[PDB]
Order: sequence, then structure tokens, then C-alpha cells
Amino acid sequence: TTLYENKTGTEDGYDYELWKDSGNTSMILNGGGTFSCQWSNINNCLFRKGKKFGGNQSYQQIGNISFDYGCDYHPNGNSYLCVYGWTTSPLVEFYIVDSWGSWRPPGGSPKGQIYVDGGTYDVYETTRVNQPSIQGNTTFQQYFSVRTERRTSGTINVTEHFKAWERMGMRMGNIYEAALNVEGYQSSGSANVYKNNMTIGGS
Repeated sequence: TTLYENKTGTEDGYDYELWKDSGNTSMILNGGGTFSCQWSNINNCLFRKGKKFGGNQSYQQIGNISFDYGCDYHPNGNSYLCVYGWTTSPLVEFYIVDSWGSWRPPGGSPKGQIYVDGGTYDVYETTRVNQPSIQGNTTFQQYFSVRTERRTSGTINVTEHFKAWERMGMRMGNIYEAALNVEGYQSSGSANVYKNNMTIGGS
């Protein structure tokens, strides 16, 4: 229930992962979607809990996807706190970022704004040509919604970001996974996800 090295698994209905390329990481797996983590001397690391979806379905088929979450979030350098996931056909890596450390991701310039869940989100898109992905080295898009001001608790209605992105011409494939995610880059920090209730279904 405390992880220190790369591991993926499932507990209490939530898929979890700790991953780092190097450095010190720890992750306490608490009930349900909740977890606690710390990192130092890392290059890249991530800690996440959510779901790898069991079918090959669109978000209209899966039903509502939302995270009712709360995190006591103390990054010491580069870091962000987000919902993270992928779609396939088309292949998309997506991010809904609510807070960050020293650097607000992803860089570049937004193409729109979404007013949802009491906040304003900047929308970004990238193409990454022949780069590592969940389907090997290949080309994929990245979609980002990044809050204009930091917050660390509330509801992220992922379905509404999906719908807004599609209205802005950003096609969603079948949903592969979605998880509440803490990232670190060349930094130290800690975060306690004390609440993470992931809705999957219905309207």
C-alpha cells in the first residue's frame, strides 16, 4: 500500500500508477481513488488514480465522466495537477489542468477558452509526430484545458471538456483512460489526494 518503484495495478475499483524515470518517489494507496505522494531528485515522475475503460466506447456511450476531487498540493518546482488520459481512433493524449508549480503547462498559445466548473480554461492543441505513445512510436494530438487560475479541489466534468473540444473541432476517439494525475519534472514536492470520486456513467 506504499509504493516506491514503478508499478501499475487496480484497487477498490481504481487503476493506479506510480512511474518515474529516476529519483525518489513514494505513493500511499488509500481507499478508493485517494492517494498520497512525494517526490525528490526526479527527472520525470507521475502518480495517478482513475480508470482504464473496459470497452472501446465514445464518451457519448460511456456516459458522464467527472472527478469530484480534492488535493493538498505542495510542489516545490515544476509540477502539475490534472485529469490525464488518452483516446484512440483518433489517438489523442488529453489534459485538464487545475493547478501547477513553477511553470504553467503546456507552453505555446491557446486557441479558445472554456467556462466550466466555476473556472476559465485555456484550450491548447499540439501534434507530436512519431513520438512515444500508448500505441508505440507514432503520431498523436495533445488536447489541453488549463485553468487560468490555480485550484486544488472541486469537480472536473471531463465530459464537458470533451464536448467543448469537439465543438472547437477537436475530435475525440474512443476513451482509453482517464485519471487524476500529479506530475513532477526536475523538482521535489508532495501532494495528498484526500478526495477523488470518479463518476463513470449516466447523464
